Order: sequence, then structure tokens, then C-alpha cells
Amino acid sequence: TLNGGITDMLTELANFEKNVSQAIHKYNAYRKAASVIAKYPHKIKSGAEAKKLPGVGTKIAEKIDEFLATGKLRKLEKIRQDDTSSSINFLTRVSGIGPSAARKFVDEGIKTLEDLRKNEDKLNHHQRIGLKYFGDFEKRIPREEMLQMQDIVLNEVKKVDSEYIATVCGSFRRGAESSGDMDVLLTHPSFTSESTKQPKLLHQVVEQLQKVHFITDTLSKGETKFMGVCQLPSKNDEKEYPHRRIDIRLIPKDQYYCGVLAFTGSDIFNKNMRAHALEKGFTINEYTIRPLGVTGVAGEPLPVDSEKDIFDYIQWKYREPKDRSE
DNA sequence: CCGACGCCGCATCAGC
DNA sequence: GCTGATGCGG
DNA sequence: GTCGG
Ligand SMILES: Nc1ccn([C@H]2C[C@H](O)[C@@H](COP(=O)(O)OP(=O)(O)OP(=O)(O)O)O2)c(=O)n1
Ligand SMILES: Nc1ccn([C@H]2C[C@H](O)[C@@H](COP(=O)(O)OP(=O)(O)OP(=O)(O)O)O2)c(=O)n1
Ligand SMILES: [Cl-]
Ligand SMILES: [Cl-]
Ligand SMILES: [Cl-]
Ligand SMILES: [Cl-]
Ligand SMILES: [Cl-]
Ligand SMILES: [Mn+2]
Ligand SMILES: [Mn+2]
Ligand SMILES: [Mn+2]
Ligand SMILES: [Mn+2]
Ligand SMILES: [Mn+2]
Ligand SMILES: [Mn+2]
Ligand code: NA
Ligand code: NA
Repeated sequence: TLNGGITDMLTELANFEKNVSQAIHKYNAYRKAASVIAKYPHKIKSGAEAKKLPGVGTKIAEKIDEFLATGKLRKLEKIRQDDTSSSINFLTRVSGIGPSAARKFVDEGIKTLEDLRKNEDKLNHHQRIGLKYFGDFEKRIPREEMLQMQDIVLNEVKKVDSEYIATVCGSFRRGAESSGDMDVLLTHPSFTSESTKQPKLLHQVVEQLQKVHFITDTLSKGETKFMGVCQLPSKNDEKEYPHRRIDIRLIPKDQYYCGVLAFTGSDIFNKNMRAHALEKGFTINEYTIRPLGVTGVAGEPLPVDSEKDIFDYIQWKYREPKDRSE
């Protein structure tokens, strides 16, 4: 964390552009800068040194010189003082409340935790649970807990059908010592790109995990994606573990490698890797890598038998999960 | 200068 | 009910 | 906000 100050500043500026400005390319540009800088192995001494890094331009170079000189950025100190931006920024911390709803709420005079609690009736279901577990979701998860959760999820899934396979991805799979939540990839022989030979596949699982009281709430749910909440069982007399976010994603067993690549991330690594795909004339999603015809129209799925195969196509050497934390 | 900027599932709305 | 646009978070 | 072209 050589340049933690700079990257925090950029992160806050990113958050501002997303939540208040609703300027999603500014959001992403700052996030990119922040990530590149974050990986850089020297304590930055100037804007010009930063500006040697792809993603950092003049505007960010200026901001970094202002920061390294004073320890602050006047532009941030301002936004912090703006009640509206401050309120929009806070409200967006609730899962389900984006920039739009946030601006909505602040417009009706809803702009604090207390205001939200007294107005549950004005929140959709997702927003309701985000609020319910607000504090809980702020907490991080130590790996040792992720290892316990992993154990419960996996064995409960074997109890449903021995042919289910479940791979924990996200930061956990990247070897992080703490995760902000749990991401589960789920595959079953009876579900491939060529057929859905069984319905309920995901439901069957969410139910088992509900039966055993692991999963406690649901934010959203369709045939292949479940978004909700879970909680480790706590021993006799011990205070309960916090409530955690969980995501479960069912994908075609034959498309696992693109899936496992996708859900491992990081989000920024995926944006970076996919953009270099377009530059190299391919397109990648959670299901396939496919070539881009002269027109820009995608072609048929290329054969993939490994995470490595995917890197090959777009001429990148293989990067371990642990080295994908961007 | 210019246009592009990763790509997708589910919830909710508008319009028919 | 459907279908598409939009929000929201992955 | 940045960068390839
Ligand atoms: N949720 C999962 C997880 C794994 N597999 C599969 C496809 C693979 O070919 C294989 C791999 O076994 P591993 O558990 O060791 O997972 P890896 O993908 O890392 O191994 P490999 O790259 O050798 O396939 O089992 C699957 O179908 N669904
Ligand atoms: N804009 C995004 C956000 C997320 N993801 C992906 C890659 C991620 O790694 C995964 C999980 O999303 P998370 O928000 O859970 O991110 P992480 O697991 O990487 O981090 P955290 O430790 O906070 O959970 O899905 C993505 O493709 N694009
Ligand atoms: Cl923008
Ligand atoms: Cl500051
Ligand atoms: Cl796993
Ligand atoms: Cl596809
Ligand atoms: Cl690794
Ligand atoms: Mn995660
Ligand atoms: Mn998170
Ligand atoms: Mn997640
Ligand atoms: Mn709780
Ligand atoms: Mn571009
Ligand atoms: Mn240029
Ligand atoms: Na640069
Ligand atoms: Na939010």
C-alpha cells in the first residue's frame, strides 16, 4: 500500500462520478487509474511519474500533485461539504439503492439511515434487505469464515445431487485473506449450452441451503442467478456471526472455464481483459470467447478446454487468480 | 480532435 | 400478458 | 477522464 493516499482519493472521486454525476465512464476511468497506481511498486513522488502509467492523464496528474503537496484535494473537500452529494453518496451504500433512487430519496427529504428506516414502505424488496443488513454488509469476511461457509455450501449441494459441482470464486478464489462476500459457481451435468434437461436446478439448491438455515434472505432470483444473504451457525452461547451477502450462479457445465474466468474477476481485471479482447478481435463473456467479423458481429464459440486457452487467443500470458486482483 | 470505453441476470416500469 | 428501456449490481 | 488513431 505504497500509494494508499492517492488511490483512496481517486476511489472517492470515482464514487462521486458514479453516484452523483451518473457519469459511468468517469467512474471507470478513475477506477482504472486507481488500479494501475495500486499495482505500481514505487511510492509516487509526482504527477508526471504517475502520468507515465496507462490510465493516468493530465487531470489525474494534476490531482496527484495537489495531493502529494497538501495531503488533500480541494475538490473532494468540497463535495464532502455538499449535503446533497453527501446524502446521495451515503444512500447508495444500501444494496438496491443506486444513484437514481438515491437522488429520488434525497429529493423527498429521505437522506439518513433513520429516514430510510421510517420509510421502509417506500423501498422495494431488495432495498428493504439491504437496509435490514446494512451494518452487517459493511463488515468483511475473514478467510477462515469463508472456508467454513465453503464447507456448508458444498456439502449441502452434494446432499441435493451428487453431480452438482460448486466452485467458490470471487476474491476467495483469488486467495484474498478477507472477502466482502461469497461467490459460488454451480454446474450440473443436466444443464449445458445444448440443453436444459432439468428445471429447478438452482432452486433445488437455494432450498436445501434454506432448509438448513444457511441462506436467510433473498435479494433476487431467476433460473440461473441467485442473489441473497447467508449466515454461519454459531455455537452454544457465542454471539452470532454477521449476515453475509452471497451470490450463486448456475452455468452450463460445458462453459465452466469461461464462467470460472468471469466470476473470479476482479471486476477491473475483467474489464481490462475483455477490452484487450476487442483490441485483438475477439469478444468474451461468461459463456464464450468468440471472434469479431469484419463488421463487428460476433462469430461462433471457439473451443476452450482451460482458463489458459482463453488467455492464449488474445495473446496474454497466463495470470494466476491471485494475480488478477485489479 | 473523436469515438469507444466489458458484458450480462433479474426487478421494475411503460406502453400495447 | 408481452416486450423493450432502465436501474442496479454481478 | 484517457488513449489510440
Ligand atoms: N463447478 C465446477 C467445477 C469444476 N468442474 C469441472 C470441469 C473441469 O474440467 C474439472 C476440473 O476440476 P477442478 O476441481 O480441479 O477445477 P479446475 O477447473 O481448476 O481444474 P481443471 O482446470 O484441470 O479443469 O471439473 C465443473 O464441471 N463444474
Ligand atoms: N462490474 C463487475 C463486478 C463484478 N464482476 C465479477 C467478477 C468478480 O470477482 C465477481 C464477484 O463480484 P464481487 O463484487 O463479489 O467482487 P469480488 O468477489 O472480486 O470482491 P469482494 O471481495 O468485495 O467480494 O463477479 C464483474 O465481472 N463485473
Ligand atoms: Cl461518463
Ligand atoms: Cl482529500
Ligand atoms: Cl471451491
Ligand atoms: Cl455467448
Ligand atoms: Cl492463484
Ligand atoms: Mn465477492
Ligand atoms: Mn463487494
Ligand atoms: Mn459477490
Ligand atoms: Mn445480523
Ligand atoms: Mn477505448
Ligand atoms: Mn493520444
Ligand atoms: Na499515462
Ligand atoms: Na447501492
